[PDB]
Amino acid sequence: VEDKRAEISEIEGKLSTIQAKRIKVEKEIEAKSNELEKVSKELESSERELIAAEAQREVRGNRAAEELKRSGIGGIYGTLAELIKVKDEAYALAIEVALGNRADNVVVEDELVAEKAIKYLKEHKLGRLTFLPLNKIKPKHVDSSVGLPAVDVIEYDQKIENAVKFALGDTVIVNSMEEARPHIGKVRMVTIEGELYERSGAITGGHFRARVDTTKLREKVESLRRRKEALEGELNSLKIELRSLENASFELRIKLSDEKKELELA
Amino acid sequence: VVEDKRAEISEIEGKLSTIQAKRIKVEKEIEAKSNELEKVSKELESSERELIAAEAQREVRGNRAAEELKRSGIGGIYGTLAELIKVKDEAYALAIEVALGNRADNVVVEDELVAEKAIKYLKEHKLGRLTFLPLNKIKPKHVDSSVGLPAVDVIEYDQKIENAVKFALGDTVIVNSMEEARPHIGKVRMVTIEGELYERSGAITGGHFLAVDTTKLREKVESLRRRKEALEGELNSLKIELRSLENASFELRIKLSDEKKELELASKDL
Repeated sequence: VEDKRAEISEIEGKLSTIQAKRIKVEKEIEAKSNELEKVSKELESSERELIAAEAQREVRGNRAAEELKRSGIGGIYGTLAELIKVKDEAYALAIEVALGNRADNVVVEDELVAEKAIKYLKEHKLGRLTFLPLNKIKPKHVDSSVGLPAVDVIEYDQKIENAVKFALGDTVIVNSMEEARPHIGKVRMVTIEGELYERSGAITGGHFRARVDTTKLREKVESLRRRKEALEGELNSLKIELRSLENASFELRIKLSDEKKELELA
Repeated sequence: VVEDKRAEISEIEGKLSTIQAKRIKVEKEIEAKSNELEKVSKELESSERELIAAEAQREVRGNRAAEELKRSGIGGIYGTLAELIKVKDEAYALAIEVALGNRADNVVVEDELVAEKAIKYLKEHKLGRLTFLPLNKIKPKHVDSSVGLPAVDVIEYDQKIENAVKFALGDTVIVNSMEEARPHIGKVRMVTIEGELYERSGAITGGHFLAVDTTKLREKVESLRRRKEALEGELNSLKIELRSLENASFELRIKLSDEKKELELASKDL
């Protein structure tokens, strides 16, 4: 008996350490699983954005030129969306409208440059795409002075002159639809809020949701996926060791009782 | 007596076995939920990522903004050209598809008044940008020289919107191959059956080559998002029971130890 005491002392001392090593874990677990919920939440968030902006560059044919600049041809200067820079903040929207689908056309030197640019497309299943042969592009010029010409508020290389005078040549920038009425139908004009009134009577309008900008997201998405995968791994091995502790505790607990009875006997 | 407490011990151990039996059942059942849940999660993501891309390509083209314009109540909207135009003879469609492109996502309306009320609605809800065709002010296009097969000859459409249709392909002619339009490149709007386009502005466009599955796809996702709730919920409830049973067996094991002890006090005595 006087020796049976130093037997139950160690045991409990070990079970105490267990309940100790247990809490020490639940803290981590509670901390990990928590930080994960946050990272996964910001992951699905930026996960959407990536797929979105990318899904667009397909329909818009943007990812096509990116993978088209990976080939050798003399004559290719890329799309207008890249070769034109608007001034400061003000007309961004306006000019984006005056171009819209035209800001995806790829400029080339001669018709032969385009004919072979297409082959790369049909020989790789990439999709349709528009090209502008500098030696054939018929530029457009402004006659009547109504609003500040959309061409006078941009900065483009002087070699791709005709290509821009074609996409924005007869395009003007006006303030409100009221300043346009006097000429709607005569001159091609777009308002600052995005309201294009084509000389053909066609009207374009609407406000989207705009929030390289893509490459950055890929970097951020990869980062999160890494953080995620790591956490899941850790957070999982802990939940394992946790039970490892719990099973031992249940097992340790049974042993103590089987002895507590023994002492009573003695 | 000693045999009385002994026959009472077997009564508990008999139950303890049952708990451990059902516990096994739970374990198995739970393992079956995880595997399936893990499978649903897969299809969900694999299929949900498509909506993020589909619903994104509906904004680019404007297909979404259009549909939203149907549940507006702004009488005057008639729809998309692509919806109002159809090709009578097949294998001649690829040409027209190319002859349209962006122009195909155009919405036909009565007048510029519907145009405004449509644009204002689009802005008020940031649905997107869209180009309208006011049949009231649209200016049709024609073809003087017959250097090929007119685009309008292989098309069917309600004579009531003839203007908008002649607006997109009014000056467009369908030819056979590249070397068939050369004599008139940048002179007339060419569109080879192969799938090419030679605008009068010298601009050349060509390449490779329904958006109606987004509705059926949004459903399949709404389904998986609903099926995951089921599986994910059923698991936490079963896992909860599994824990309850484990608490029970424990409760018995200590009791069984005490029962075991009394017989050793009844075996050392008797």
